[PDB]
Amino acid sequence: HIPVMVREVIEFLKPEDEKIILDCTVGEGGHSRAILEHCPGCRIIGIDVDSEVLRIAEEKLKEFSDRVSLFKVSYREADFLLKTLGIEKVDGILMDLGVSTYQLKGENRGFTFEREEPLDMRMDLESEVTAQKVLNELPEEELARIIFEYGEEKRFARRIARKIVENRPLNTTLDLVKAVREALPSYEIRRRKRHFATKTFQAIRIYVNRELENLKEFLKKAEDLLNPGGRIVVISFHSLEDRIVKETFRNSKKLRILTEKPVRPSEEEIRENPRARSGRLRAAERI
Ligand SMILES: C[S@@+](CC[C@H](N)C(=O)[O-])C[C@H]1O[C@@H](n2cnc3c(N)ncnc32)[C@H](O)[C@@H]1O
Repeated sequence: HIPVMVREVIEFLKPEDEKIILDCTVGEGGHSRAILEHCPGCRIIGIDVDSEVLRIAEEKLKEFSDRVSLFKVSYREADFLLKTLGIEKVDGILMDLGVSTYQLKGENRGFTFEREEPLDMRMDLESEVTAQKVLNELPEEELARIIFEYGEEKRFARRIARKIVENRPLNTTLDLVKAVREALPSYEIRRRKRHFATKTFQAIRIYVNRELENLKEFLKKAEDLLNPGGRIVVISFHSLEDRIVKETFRNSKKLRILTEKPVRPSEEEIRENPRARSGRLRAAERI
């Protein structure tokens, strides 16, 4: 995986001198490595809920092991993790939402619709709920709500939910693709820019990982973890996600928005990492 919009992350996070940075979604360690290379005196507390990517990050960040520490914990519990480390506040907070390319291409958890894999989609394999259980057992009306809300399928959510039910029991990513294909007319599939199953897969993933609920709850209080002048930078890839960030930054009384308009990748930043496409970066400062 290649770090998305690393230049803008560094620009807004302002890692310098001996700042302490909380990387809420360390993943394979891409952004963290860039920060450590850019700032020799900084310290990073990196967290993720996926132990498999933390293994990757620990090896990738080897050369900086004395200045970065990794932990398996949800950012919703970052406040107490910091306390157990003797840290009350940090100078920077970074969040890169979504899925790591390794999670997409190498974990065999069915995050992707491109190859046949089990319907798992858990970022934390220790959690109980799987995409398979959700798809095979949730009431049809709830599936419709999820696809409409998290998938943003504003016209076909009910029909996609109906096809999922008609295709039960589902077992692989290809079974889900089949359900979505049967729900969308040929002209609609062709009309779309991204693969037609993209939104439905996203909706199930977000539900399984409580991605929007976690983000909303964390961002409400994130400001309390920042030292004066501290920076919080978030990269979203979902309109509903970006809206939550935008709104949270706006409604905060302790944060001064630094990006009225979302910072987007340059056509070139897109090449250096096609994952950057759909990426919207927002930043704010503790005042
Ligand atoms: C797009 S990836 C991060 C990529 C990373 N910035 C890089 O440069 O390698 C998003 C990450 O957030 C993690 N994640 C998801 N929910 C989380 C949560 N509640 N707390 C912490 N990490 C979480 C995922 O497991 C995934 O590793």
